[PDB]
Amino acid sequence: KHNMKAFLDELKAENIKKFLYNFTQIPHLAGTEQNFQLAKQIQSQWKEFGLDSVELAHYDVLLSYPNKTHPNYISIINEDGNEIFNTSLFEPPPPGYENVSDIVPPFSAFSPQGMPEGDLVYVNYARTEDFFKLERDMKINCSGKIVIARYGKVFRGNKVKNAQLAGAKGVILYSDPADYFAPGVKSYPDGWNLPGGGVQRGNILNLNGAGDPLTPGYPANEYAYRRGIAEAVGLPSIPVHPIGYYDAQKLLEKMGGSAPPDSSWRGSLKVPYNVGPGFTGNFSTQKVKMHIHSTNEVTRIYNVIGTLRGAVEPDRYVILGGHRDSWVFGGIDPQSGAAVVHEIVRSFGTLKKEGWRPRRTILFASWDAEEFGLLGSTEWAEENSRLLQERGVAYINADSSIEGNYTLRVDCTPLMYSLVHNLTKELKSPDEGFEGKSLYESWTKKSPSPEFSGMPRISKLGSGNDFEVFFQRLGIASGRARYTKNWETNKFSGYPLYHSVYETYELVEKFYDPMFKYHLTVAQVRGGMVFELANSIVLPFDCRDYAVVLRKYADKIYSISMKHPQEMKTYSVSFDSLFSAVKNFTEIASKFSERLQDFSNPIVLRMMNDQLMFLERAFIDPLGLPDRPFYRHVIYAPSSHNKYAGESFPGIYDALFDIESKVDPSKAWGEVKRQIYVAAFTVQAAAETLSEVA
Amino acid sequence: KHNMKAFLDELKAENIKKFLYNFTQIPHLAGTEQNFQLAKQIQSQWKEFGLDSVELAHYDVLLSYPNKTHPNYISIINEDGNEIFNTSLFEPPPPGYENVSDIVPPFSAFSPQGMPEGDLVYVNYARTEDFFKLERDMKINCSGKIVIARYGKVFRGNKVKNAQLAGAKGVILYSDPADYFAPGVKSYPDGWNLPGGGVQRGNILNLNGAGDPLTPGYPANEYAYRRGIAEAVGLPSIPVHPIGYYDAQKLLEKMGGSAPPDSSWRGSLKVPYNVGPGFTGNFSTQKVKMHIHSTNEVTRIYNVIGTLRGAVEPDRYVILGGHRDSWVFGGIDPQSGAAVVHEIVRSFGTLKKEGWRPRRTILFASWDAEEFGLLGSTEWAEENSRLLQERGVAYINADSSIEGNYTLRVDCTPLMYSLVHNLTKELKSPDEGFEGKSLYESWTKKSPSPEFSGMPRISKLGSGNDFEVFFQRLGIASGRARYTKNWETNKFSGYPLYHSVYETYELVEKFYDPMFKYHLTVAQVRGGMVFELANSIVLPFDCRDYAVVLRKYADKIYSISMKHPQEMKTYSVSFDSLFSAVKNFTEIASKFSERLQDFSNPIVLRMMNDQLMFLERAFIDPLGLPDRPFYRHVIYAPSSHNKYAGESFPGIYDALFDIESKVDPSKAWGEVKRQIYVAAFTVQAAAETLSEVA
Ligand SMILES: *[C@@H]1O[C@H](CO)[C@@H](O[C@@H]2O[C@H](CO)[C@@H](O[C@@H]3O[C@H](CO)[C@@H](O)[C@H](O[C@H]4O[C@H](CO)[C@@H](O)[C@H](O)[C@@H]4O)[C@@H]3O)[C@H](O)[C@H]2NC(C)=O)[C@H](O)[C@H]1NC(C)=O
Ligand SMILES: *[C@@H]1O[C@H](CO)[C@@H](O[C@@H]2O[C@H](CO)[C@@H](O[C@@H]3O[C@H](CO)[C@@H](O)[C@H](O[C@H]4O[C@H](CO)[C@@H](O)[C@H](O)[C@@H]4O)[C@@H]3O)[C@H](O)[C@H]2NC(C)=O)[C@H](O)[C@H]1NC(C)=O
Ligand SMILES: O=C(O)CC[C@H](NC(=O)N[C@@H](CCCC(=O)Nc1ccc(F)nc1)C(=O)O)C(=O)O
Ligand SMILES: O=C(O)CC[C@H](NC(=O)N[C@@H](CCCC(=O)Nc1ccc(F)nc1)C(=O)O)C(=O)O
Ligand SMILES: *[C@@H]1O[C@H](CO)[C@@H](O[C@@H]2O[C@H](CO)[C@@H](O)[C@H](O)[C@H]2NC(C)=O)[C@H](O)[C@H]1NC(C)=O
Ligand SMILES: *[C@@H]1O[C@H](CO)[C@@H](O[C@@H]2O[C@H](CO)[C@@H](O)[C@H](O)[C@H]2NC(C)=O)[C@H](O)[C@H]1NC(C)=O
Ligand SMILES: *[C@@H]1O[C@H](CO)[C@@H](O[C@@H]2O[C@H](CO)[C@@H](O)[C@H](O)[C@H]2NC(C)=O)[C@H](O)[C@H]1NC(C)=O
Ligand SMILES: *[C@@H]1O[C@H](CO)[C@@H](O[C@@H]2O[C@H](CO)[C@@H](O)[C@H](O)[C@H]2NC(C)=O)[C@H](O)[C@H]1NC(C)=O
Ligand SMILES: *[C@@H]1O[C@H](CO)[C@@H](O)[C@H](O)[C@H]1NC(C)=O
Ligand SMILES: *[C@@H]1O[C@H](CO)[C@@H](O)[C@H](O)[C@H]1NC(C)=O
Ligand SMILES: *[C@@H]1O[C@H](CO)[C@@H](O)[C@H](O)[C@H]1NC(C)=O
Ligand SMILES: *[C@@H]1O[C@H](CO)[C@@H](O)[C@H](O)[C@H]1NC(C)=O
Ligand SMILES: *[C@@H]1O[C@H](CO)[C@@H](O)[C@H](O)[C@H]1NC(C)=O
Ligand SMILES: *[C@@H]1O[C@H](CO)[C@@H](O)[C@H](O)[C@H]1NC(C)=O
Ligand SMILES: *[C@@H]1O[C@H](CO)[C@@H](O)[C@H](O)[C@H]1NC(C)=O
Ligand SMILES: *[C@@H]1O[C@H](CO)[C@@H](O)[C@H](O)[C@H]1NC(C)=O
Ligand SMILES: [Ca+2]
Ligand SMILES: [Ca+2]
Ligand SMILES: [Cl-]
Ligand SMILES: [Cl-]
Ligand SMILES: [Cl-]
Ligand SMILES: [Cl-]
Ligand SMILES: [Zn+2]
Ligand SMILES: [Zn+2]
Ligand SMILES: [Zn+2]
Ligand SMILES: [Zn+2]
Repeated sequence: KHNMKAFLDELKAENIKKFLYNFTQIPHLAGTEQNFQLAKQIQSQWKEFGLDSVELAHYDVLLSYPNKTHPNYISIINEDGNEIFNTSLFEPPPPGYENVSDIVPPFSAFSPQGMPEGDLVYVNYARTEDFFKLERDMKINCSGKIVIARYGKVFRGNKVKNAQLAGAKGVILYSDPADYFAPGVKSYPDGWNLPGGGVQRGNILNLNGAGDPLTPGYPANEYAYRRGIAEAVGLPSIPVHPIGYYDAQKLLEKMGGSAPPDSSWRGSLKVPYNVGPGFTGNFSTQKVKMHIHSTNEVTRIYNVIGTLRGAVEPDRYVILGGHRDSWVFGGIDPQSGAAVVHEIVRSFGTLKKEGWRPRRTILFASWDAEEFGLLGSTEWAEENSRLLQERGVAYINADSSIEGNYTLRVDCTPLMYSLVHNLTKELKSPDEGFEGKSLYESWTKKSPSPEFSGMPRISKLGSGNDFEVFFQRLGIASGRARYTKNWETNKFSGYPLYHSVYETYELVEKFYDPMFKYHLTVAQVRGGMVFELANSIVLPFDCRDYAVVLRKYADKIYSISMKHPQEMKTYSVSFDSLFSAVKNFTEIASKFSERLQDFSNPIVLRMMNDQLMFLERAFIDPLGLPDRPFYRHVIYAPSSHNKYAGESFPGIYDALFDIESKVDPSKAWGEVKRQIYVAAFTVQAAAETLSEVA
Repeated sequence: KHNMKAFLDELKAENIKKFLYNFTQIPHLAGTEQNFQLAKQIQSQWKEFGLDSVELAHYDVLLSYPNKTHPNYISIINEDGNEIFNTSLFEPPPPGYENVSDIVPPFSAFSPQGMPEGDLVYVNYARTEDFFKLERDMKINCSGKIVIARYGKVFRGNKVKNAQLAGAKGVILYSDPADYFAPGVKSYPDGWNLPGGGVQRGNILNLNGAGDPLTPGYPANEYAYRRGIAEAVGLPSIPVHPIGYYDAQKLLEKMGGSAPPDSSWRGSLKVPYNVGPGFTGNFSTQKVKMHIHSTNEVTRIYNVIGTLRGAVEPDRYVILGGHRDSWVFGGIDPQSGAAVVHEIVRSFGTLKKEGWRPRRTILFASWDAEEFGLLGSTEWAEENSRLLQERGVAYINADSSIEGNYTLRVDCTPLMYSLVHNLTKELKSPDEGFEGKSLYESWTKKSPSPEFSGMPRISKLGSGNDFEVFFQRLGIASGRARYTKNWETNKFSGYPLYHSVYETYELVEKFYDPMFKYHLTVAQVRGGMVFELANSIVLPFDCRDYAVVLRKYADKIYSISMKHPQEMKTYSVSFDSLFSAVKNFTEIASKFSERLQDFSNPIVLRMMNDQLMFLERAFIDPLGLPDRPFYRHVIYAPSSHNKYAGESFPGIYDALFDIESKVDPSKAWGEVKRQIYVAAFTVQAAAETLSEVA
C-alpha cells in the first residue's frame, strides 16, 4: 500500500545525519559563491530523488557585508585619543576549522558606517519598558549617548528601533551569561555553552514584512525599479555592533552614574550594572568609540523550487519550505532543518518512482537570504502572489529541527490544531522513559496546555522566519514544529551558540542528538503534516478550533480595555459588536461542520474544500494594519515591540497600548473604536464564507 | 427544451412598457419614503416571479438635500447690495405633473453652504486644458473669482475639482443649447429637446471609488465607525449650483475683460462668451452672489438582492445589477433599465417554475443611491468582498436601456468581446431597413470598428456607474449595453433631458421607443449575456482578445512617451519589458486556448474555468494606483481628468501627463520608469495564471 505509513517508514535517522554532515563543512553565507554551489547540488539531487521539475529562482536584493581590509571594532579612548582597549576582530575558531577561510567576522547586518564617540548608557534588554523606566522614572536622557544592551527577550531589530527613537547615536549588543550560559554545563567544545569570545551575528532591520528593502510590493527581477538608499524600507540610522561577554565586561566594569533600578537589570558578570551615563570619577574623561565600515550591496540570491504534481487537484498547492543560507556553518540554523527537508523529498520520491502521486501538488523550497530579512521567500511570494492566493492550501516551515532535546514545540494556525493532535497520537515518542508510548502522550505530559487538561501546548505564530509572507501577508494556513528545551534555565532566549561560529555538525552529533532520533521525529511531524494536507480527500482543517480561540482573544483584549473604565464610559467604547461576531462565527462553524460530515459528489466536495482553504484568507484586510501595509491578517501580527512574538487583535492592542500617555484622549479612544469595528466586521465576514453559498 | 431561445422568447416589449409606466408616476429619490416603498414592491414581485430568496440590504450613508424653507439661488447684486436678478427656484413642471409634490428642486449634491459674492470668470467646459489655456496662455487668474462653466465633455465632479485647484471661490454650472439642444427638434413636451427653464441635477463628488464618504474600505452597517466631515472622502470645498440657459444668458450677457480665445469657447446663445473677469464698464460695479443652504445627512438606503441558486456550481456568481433611485421620475435614468431587469427576472422565473435551473448561481440587484456616488453597490460589495473575489464570474450593469434610437452600444472587458459578437449574430435587428437581418449586421454597419473591417465598435469601460467597484476595485469581468444615437449632432454629452424633471414615461413612449422594440432588443442582449455566463459549460471568455488589446495599449503609451526622445535617452527610459510581457501573454494565451479545446473530466474543467475567472482578477494590484487606493486594476482606470472616460495603462499615462512642466525631470522620469516596471510585472504575472498549473 502507498499510504502515510509507507511514507513515514522510508524516512531514516542515518540519512539525515549524512545530509547534515554534507551541508555543514564550509560556510554558506547568502550571496557567496559557496551558497550558489550548494543550491546547484540541492537542485541536481531533488531531480535524482524523482521530483517532476526543479528550478532555481534568482533575485537581486540588498545585502550587507563587512569590509575585509577595514575591520569593524569598538574602543575605549582616553583624553588624548589613545585607544587603550580594542574589542576582538574574530571569534577563536573551533577545533579542526582553524584553516577554513571565508568565515564572516561578527557584524550587525545593514548597520550604516560611522565612527561616533561618546559616553555609555546601559539599557538592560532595550525593550520598550526598559526605555520607559530610564526616561519616565529614572529621568535618564539617552540623547547623543552610545547605548549598550544585552541580547535576549526581543528581536534585536526592535532593540535598535527603540534606541534610535530615544536619540542614541550608536548601539552595542552583547551576550550575557545570565541569558546564554546554562548552569553546570561546559563551553564549546566540551559542552553546548557559549564561551567568552563567542558572538551572535544577525540583521537589525525593521522591515514589517516588506522583503527586499529597495523593492516593496514587487519582485526584485532583472528589470525592477529600485528606490534610492535614502527611501529604502527599514534601514537603521545609527551604527551597531555585537560583542561577546569577555569584551563586554571591559566596557561595563568602569560604569558610573545611577545604580541599576532593581535586580532584573543585573546579569551574571562581576560588574555593578550601573546605568550611567559615563564611567566613574577616575575614568570619567575616557570615552567609547565605534568603528563601522560595512557596506550595503545589491547581490544575486537563489531559491530552489521543486514540484511534485498532484494526480487529482494539480491546481492546489501544499508548500514545505525552509532556508539554506547560514551565518557560518549553520550546524543547527538552518542545516538541521534543511537535512530533514532533503530526506522528506527522498521518501516522497521513492513513492513516486513506484508509481504513486499525491492528490494535490507539493512544492518544496530551499530559500536564500532568510538571515538578511526573509528576502528569498518574500521576493518569490511577491512574484507568484496571484497563484498563491487562489491555489495555496497550506505552508509548513522547516528551519532548525532542534533547539533542545526535551519535548516537541508546535506554533500554528488554529486550523491545524486537530491535524497535529491526531498525527502525534500515531507517532512513537523518542523520549527516555516513554518507550512504547505515543509522541502525543510524552508531549502532553512535558508541556501541558495552560487551558485544557489532557492536551499539549500549541502557540500562536509570531515572526522572524520564512512563513511571514505566506501567513500575515497572503493568508495561507501555516505551521512549524521542532524539538525544544524545558524553558527552566535560560527561559528568555534561544540556544547559547545561536548565530555563532561554534554552531557545528559536532555541536549536534555530540551534545543535542547523537542518534538523530529527535531529527527523525521532527521529519515525521513535518512530513506527516504535508502528507495529510496533500492527500486527504477533505482538507484536515477544523473551523471550530478557530471559534474557540477567537473567544479567548476577545476576552483578553476586552480585559486590557477594562483597565480604563472611566474612559470607556466617556467615549462610549463597546466590544458588543466583536463578541456578537465571535458568537456568529461559533454558530456558523458548527453548522458547517455538520454539513461537512453529511455528503459521492465532487463539486460539493471541491466547494466545501474551497470554503476550508479560503477561511484563513478571509482574515486578510487589503488595506493592511496602520503603517504596516504588509501585515494584513486582522487576528495575528508580529508584536510591534518584538518581531518574534505573536499578538492577537493587533490593531486594537496597539490602539490601547500606553493610551494613558496620549495627549488627545478623545482622538486615541476614537481610534480604539475604529479598530473594534474593523475586527468585528472582519470576523463576521470570515464566518459568512462558511454559510451556505446560495 | 429549456435553452437560451426559450429564455429569449418569453421576454415581451409590452411587459417592459407596463413596468416602466409603473416605476415612473412618482419621484424615487434616494433616502425618501417613496424609494423604500418601491424597494418593498420589487422584493415582493421578484419572490412571486420565482426567485429562491429575495432580501433587502440596508446601509446608513452620507446623502445631501436642499433646505425646503431656505431655497438655493444665485443673484446679480448692485453697489447697494440690491438683488436685481434672481435665478429660478424650480423647473416648470411638465403637463399633468404640475400637482406632484416632493419634486426635489435643482441642486448640486454635496455642495457646502455659503453666500460668496465676487466677479465672474467664464471657463468653457472647465476641463484641465481649459484652465491651462486661461492661466498659461491668457494669463487670467481665477483666484477668489466665481467661475461659470458649461456642462458637457467631462464629469461635473472633475470640473469642480479643477476650479477648486485654480483658487475659485464658487462654481455655477449651466446647460448650453450648443450641447443640449439638437438642431430641428422641439422642446419638451413637443419633442425631446431641453427647454430654457430645464436644469441638470447631479453630485459633484471626487470619490475615486471610495463609496460612502464616511466609511472608506468597510460597509456602513449598524456599528460602523464614521470619519468626521472634515476627514470625509471627496467633498468639494466651495459652493456649487446648476442653472438652465434662460438664466445663464442673464449671467453671461454683461461679461467683459478678454474675448474668447477661439470659436471652441463659444456656445449658441446670443452673447459674446467673453472670459472676464467681471462685467463691461457700465455694469462693472455689479457682482454675482450665490446662496447655498443644502445639508449633508446620514440617511438609510436599501438594495434589493435576489438569488437563483445554480444546479451544478452554486458557488459561482453571475450578477445582473442596476440602480432604482432617481433624481425625479427617472423615465430614462434609471427606470428604462430597471424595467428591463424586471422582465429578465420574470422570464428566468418562468423557466424555474417548469423545473429548470441555471448551471451557476445568478444574483439580481436593485441598487440604491447610485445618483449620490455609486453608494449602494459599493457598500454591498465592501460587505461581501471576500465572497465576490473568490466566487464572482461576471457583472452585467443595467442602468438606462436607451440614450437614442440609432444603434447598439457595448462597453466591456476584452474577455467578453467574442461572447457579444456571437450573441448579436443570433439576434434580430429592430432597425428600419434591416428587417430579417441580424443585430450584428446592423450594428456593424452603423458603428464600424476603427481597427477591423467587418466588425462593430466595442469601447473600454469608464466609470460613473455601478460596475466601478466590481471591475476597477475587485477585478470581476464586467460589461454594459444600451441603444444609443449617431454621435453626429451633440457629440459631447448624453441626451438633452438628462437628470431633468422632463425625463418622463411620456418622453420614452412618444419620442424614443414607441413600440418598446429597442428596450426588447437591449433585454435580449443583457439577458442573453447573463444566460450564457451562467449556463455555458466552459466560461465564454476568450483570453486571446485581451492579448490583442494589450499590444494596442502598449503601442499607444510608448507613442506618448516618444514625444520626449531627449529625456528618454538621458534617463534610460525603456518600454522593452512591457512589450516582452505582452508578447509572453500572447504566446501563453494561444497555448491555453489549444488546451481548452482538447479535454469527460470535471476537475480539468473546473481548473480551466477557474483560470478563466481569475484572469481579470490577476490585473488587480493590492497596493492600488498612486493616491487612488480603490482603483486597483493596472490596465484600466477612470481618467484622472474625466470619470466617464476610461484610460489604458493609467499609472504610466498619469506619470507622463504634462511631464514637460515638472520642476524635477529626473524625479518625474524616475516615476515613469517605476510605472513601466509595475505594468510589465503585472501583465507577465497575469499571463502565468494561464500556464499549466504544475
Ligand atoms: C450576528 O448575527 C446576527 C444575525 O442572526 C446579526 O443580527 C442583525 O443585527 C442587526 C443590528 O446590527 C439588525 O439590524 C436591524 O435591522 C432591522 C431590519 O430588519 C432594522 O430596523 C434595525 O434598525 C433600527 O434599529 C436600530 C437599533 O436601535 C436603530 O438604531 C436604527 O436607527 C433603526 O431604527 C437594524 O438595522 C439585523 O436585523 C440583525 N439581523 C437579523 C436578526 O437577521 C448581527 O448583526 C451579527 N453580528 C455582526 C457583528 O454582524
Ligand atoms: C517573457 O518570457 C521569457 C521566457 O521565455 C522571459 O525570459 C527571461 O528573461 C530573463 C531576463 O529578464 C532571463 O534572465 C537571465 O537568467 C540567466 C540565468 O538563466 C542569468 O544568467 C541572466 O543574468 C545575467 O545577465 C544579465 C543580462 O545582461 C546581467 O545584467 C546580469 O548581471 C547577469 O549577468 C538573466 O538574469 C531569463 O533566463 C529568461 N528566461 C528564460 C529564457 O527562460 C522574460 O523575462 C519574460 N518577460 C517578462 C517581462 O517577464
Ligand atoms: O529578519 C528576520 O525577520 C529574522 C531573521 C533571523 N531569523 C532567525 O534567526 N530565526 C530563528 C530565531 C531562533 C532564536 C530565538 O527564538 N530567539 C528568541 C529570543 C527571544 C524571544 F522572545 N523569542 C525568540 C528561528 O526562528 O529559529 C533572525 O532572527 O536574525
Ligand atoms: O457619482 C458617480 O460616479 C456617477 C453618478 C451619476 N451617473 C450617471 O448619471 N451616469 C449616466 C451618465 C449618462 C450621461 C453621460 O454619458 N454623459 C457624458 C458626458 C460626457 C462624456 F465624455 N461622457 C458621458 C450613465 O452612465 O448612463 C452621474 O453621472 O451623475
Ligand atoms: C556532498 O554531497 C555531494 C553529492 O554526493 C558531493 O558532490 C558530488 O561530489 C562528487 C565527487 O566530487 C562529484 O562526482 C559530483 O559531481 C558531486 N555532485 C553534486 C554537486 O551534485 C559533495 O562533494 C559533498 N560535499 C561534502 C562537503 O562532502
Ligand atoms: C482527528 O480525529 C478525530 C477522531 O477520529 C476525527 O473526528 C471524527 O471524524 C469522523 C469522520 O468524519 C466522524 O464521524 C467522527 O464522529 C469524528 N469524531 C469526533 C469529532 O469526535 C477528526 O475529524 C480528526 N481531525 C482531522 C482529520 O482533522
Ligand atoms: C405598480 O404595481 C404594483 C403591483 O401591481 C402596485 O402595487 C399593488 O397595488 C395593489 C392595489 O393597491 C395592492 O393590492 C398590492 O398590495 C400592491 N402590491 C405591491 C406593492 O406589491 C402599484 O400600486 C402600482 N403603482 C402604480 C403607480 O401604478
Ligand atoms: C463564438 O463562436 C465561434 C464560432 O463558432 C466559436 O469558435 C469555435 O468554437 C468551436 C468549439 O470550441 C471550435 O472547435 C471552433 O474551431 C471555433 N472556431 C473558431 C475559433 O473560429 C467561439 O468559441 C465562440 N465564442 C464563445 C463561445 O465565447
Ligand atoms: C574598504 O576599506 C578601504 C579603506 O581602508 C577602502 O579604500 C575601500 O574602498 C573599502 N571597500 C568598500 C567601501 O567596499
Ligand atoms: C587598537 O587599535 C588601534 C588601530 O589598529 C591602535 O592604534 C591601538 O594601539 C590599539 N590599542 C590596543 C590597546 O591594542
Ligand atoms: C535630552 O538632551 C538634549 C540636549 O542635549 C535635548 O534636546 C532633549 O530635550 C533632552 N531631554 C531631556 C533632558 O529630558
Ligand atoms: C540532552 O538531554 C539531557 C537529559 O536531560 C540533558 O541533561 C542535556 O542537557 C540535553 N542536551 C541539550 C543540548 O539540551
Ligand atoms: C433650514 O433653513 C432655516 C433658515 O431659514 C433654518 O432655521 C433650518 O435650521 C434649516 N434646516 C437645516 C439646516 O436642516
Ligand atoms: C431676489 O430675492 C430677494 C430675496 O427673496 C429679494 O430681496 C429681491 O427683491 C429679489 N429680486 C428680484 C429682482 O426679484
Ligand atoms: C492670483 O491672485 C492672488 C492675489 O489676490 C495671488 O495669491 C496669486 O498668486 C495670483 N496669481 C497670479 C497673479 O498669477
Ligand atoms: C428616432 O429615430 C428617428 C429616425 O432617424 C430620428 O429622426 C429621431 O430623431 C429619433 N428619436 C430620438 C429621440 O433620437
Ligand atoms: Ca520586493
Ligand atoms: Ca463604506
Ligand atoms: Cl521552523
Ligand atoms: Cl536569542
Ligand atoms: Cl448601463
Ligand atoms: Cl452629460
Ligand atoms: Zn534560520
Ligand atoms: Zn538564523
Ligand atoms: Zn443612472
Ligand atoms: Zn443618473
